[PDB]
Amino acid sequence: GICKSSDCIKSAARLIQNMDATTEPCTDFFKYACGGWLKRNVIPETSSRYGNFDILRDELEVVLKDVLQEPKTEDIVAVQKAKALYRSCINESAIDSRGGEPLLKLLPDIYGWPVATENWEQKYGASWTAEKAIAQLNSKYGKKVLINLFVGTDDKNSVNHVIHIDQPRLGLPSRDYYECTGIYKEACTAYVDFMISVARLIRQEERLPIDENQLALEMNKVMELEKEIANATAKPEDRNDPMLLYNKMTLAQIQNNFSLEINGKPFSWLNFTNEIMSTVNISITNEEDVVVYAPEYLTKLKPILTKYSARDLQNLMSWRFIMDLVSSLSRTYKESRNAFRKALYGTTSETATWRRCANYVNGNMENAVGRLYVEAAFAGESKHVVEDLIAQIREVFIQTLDDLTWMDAETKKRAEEKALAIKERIGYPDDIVSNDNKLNNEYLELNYKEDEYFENIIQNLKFSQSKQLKKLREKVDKDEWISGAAVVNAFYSSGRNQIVFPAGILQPPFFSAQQSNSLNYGGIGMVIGHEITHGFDDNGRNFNKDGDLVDWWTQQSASNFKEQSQCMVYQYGNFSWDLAGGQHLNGINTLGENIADNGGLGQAYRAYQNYIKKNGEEKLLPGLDLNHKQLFFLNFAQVWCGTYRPEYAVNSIKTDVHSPGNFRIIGTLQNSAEFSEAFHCRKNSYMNPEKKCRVW
Ligand SMILES: O=C(O)CCC(=O)N[C@@H](CC(=O)O)Cc1ccc(-c2cccc(Cl)c2)cc1
Ligand SMILES: *[C@@H]1O[C@H](CO)[C@@H](O)[C@H](O)[C@H]1NC(C)=O
Ligand SMILES: *[C@@H]1O[C@H](CO)[C@@H](O)[C@H](O)[C@H]1NC(C)=O
Ligand SMILES: *[C@@H]1O[C@H](CO)[C@@H](O)[C@H](O)[C@H]1NC(C)=O
Ligand SMILES: *[C@@H]1O[C@H](CO)[C@@H](O)[C@H](O)[C@H]1NC(C)=O
Ligand SMILES: [Zn+2]
Repeated sequence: GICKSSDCIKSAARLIQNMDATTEPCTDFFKYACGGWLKRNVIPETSSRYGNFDILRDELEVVLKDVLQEPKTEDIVAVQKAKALYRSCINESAIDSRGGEPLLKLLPDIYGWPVATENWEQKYGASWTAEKAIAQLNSKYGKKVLINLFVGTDDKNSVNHVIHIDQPRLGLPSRDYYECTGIYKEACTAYVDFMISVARLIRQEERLPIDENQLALEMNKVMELEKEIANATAKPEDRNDPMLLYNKMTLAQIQNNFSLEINGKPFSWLNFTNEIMSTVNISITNEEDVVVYAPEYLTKLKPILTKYSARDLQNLMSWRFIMDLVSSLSRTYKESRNAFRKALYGTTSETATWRRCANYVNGNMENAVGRLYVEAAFAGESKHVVEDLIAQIREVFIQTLDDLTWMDAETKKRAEEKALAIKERIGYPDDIVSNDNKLNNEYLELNYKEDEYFENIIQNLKFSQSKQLKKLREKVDKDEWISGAAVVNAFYSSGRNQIVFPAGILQPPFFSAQQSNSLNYGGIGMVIGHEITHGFDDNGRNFNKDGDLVDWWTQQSASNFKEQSQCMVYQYGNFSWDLAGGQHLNGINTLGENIADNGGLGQAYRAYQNYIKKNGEEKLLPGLDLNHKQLFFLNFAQVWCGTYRPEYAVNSIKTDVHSPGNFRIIGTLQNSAEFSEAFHCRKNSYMNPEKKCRVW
């Protein structure tokens, strides 16, 4: 009664090798599931995090290398363009021989970098306004500094786009880093040294004098400016109510309630919008509707932006771009980032060039590279099997609603509408395989020179930003996939109410028509549940079946929802993480993900119970004295075998909306009565707390 296929053997070995059978399952299921893997693996010098999930991403990269590095007769123009981009990217001896010159040529188009220009005021002062400086970085290069302006889907009207105004991102990973004490100190030091070093390299190249004390003073000014911007931005916890974030206005209204004075100007929102929007032949009047995500921030900016000169601001604005571009230049410029990378990620070296190149071209040519990938790696048959899993799990979710005693009947019915309404996307869009010419047309405006990597990425910057801006007066495309196919991940989009499962994720350990179904439900099954559940988390529940941000909850049901979910805030907020210096997770920032992990697990396990009930028990696995209910949980846990560099734990605990893997595994299993039964856990054993959190 034992499976002895080749596939069963591979499943078995992997499970056996990862686990540590000498830990007790009810003490620490993560150790039990992953202890073997932990004992045996070291984090590569180039990874900030390592583990089964990252290995999957590393192996996907290998496939990409194989499909990009070799020209073939039969290659369509779209594919040709992608391989050309790749070749430009991996030719380091061409890149190296150009030193910093490509960047130098670019510098005047952004109003220079004051610290590395002499007589900056003389050269740029008369013609410099915030409106145009900021606009330039935004419209031409996709770089958002100080004020973030973008075109995106209207939250309250999902068939349309609108302009958005939000707070910008920071050079360091989060606002927390800007306190610059304790765990953040080295990052602040590296950050300022990084600026110093780049300005010193550019000064050496242009043949200009170098006063070291001037560099220190000017760059620390940059940090002091960015420290004040960091302080002005809203915490992620004060941004997670999508209802309270959305503030539709007019540029008219915005000029009153949110005035600024920069270099004693003062600022013109209307000038600013047309500077950006003119980049694609669309002009704007005070009529225009504008969604404002950071009203408090704009207010907090007024007293700050009056204190700094054009030279002070341009120093930061430029640095924030330059920062991004430095790895794209010569070896000399590449080194300047070393300490900065180490302080944020813990990595002592950059990842292989071919790897960064594969990721770069994937990210800029997702349909072309997705096509190459799926032809090389993805079954295609898998698609129907996964389709049926989604139906089973969509089903379960709907049924679970009727056992929700805390939700009223009208809210129950409206939840069911959205569930039936969820659109799924599996593997890849067929277009990319079956319609060569359409794929060719997508990349029509792109022309890459093979020995001009930098010009290539600059061209890529403009093309992306142009595509995005030109959408303002356009209706949201329905058939558009929110991810390329060569991705090891999955997605839910509230704005389309759709779930996405790329080819990249439809492989072991998540999925294989050739692995036990206990593994399949435990893996991709859980992920399906996780993504359906996103439709209904602290964020998704605010969005209806059509992706529009409308309240469809009765006071009571919503209010009860918040009670149930308060449990998980406290559960996860009380996990504390050794790797991150004993800091505790943010139970609010990670709430949505934690809700989705917990929901997903229940649905996937109930679907597997349904499957056993409809089909009977599956053949056992050789070497493993576990039944299939236990195997479901094992595989489920081993998705997250892995570990973090302390540097990157410090980072991710402030920036990741997911809890760290160990804690996702602990948190979900602790809340699962079903887990403790499968594993026969003593009450109040660590894996089996008395209080259990439940929402879906
Ligand atoms: O790699 C990263 O940094 C994040 C990966 C990441 O979570 N992606 C998700 C994208 C998202 O959030 O919908 C898709 C996803 C992947 C794995 C799991 C899973 C599997 C087994 C057990 C548990 Cl407790 C969770 C749940 C969701
Ligand atoms: C890299 O650099 C230059 C491009 O002009 C040239 O000498 C050489 O052919 C290139 N090498 C490769 C492998 O592309
Ligand atoms: C940060 O912002 C708050 C509110 O505007 C204020 O109490 C304080 O002045 C700011 N702190 C620093 C160090 O700039
Ligand atoms: C914005 O203002 C400047 C002067 O401050 C002016 O020269 C320019 O025409 C305006 N830009 C746009 C895009 O209307
Ligand atoms: C930890 O749990 C307690 C009791 O549930 C709760 O009152 C407290 O706020 C939690 N702490 C965090 C940081 O979430
Ligand atoms: Zn998620």
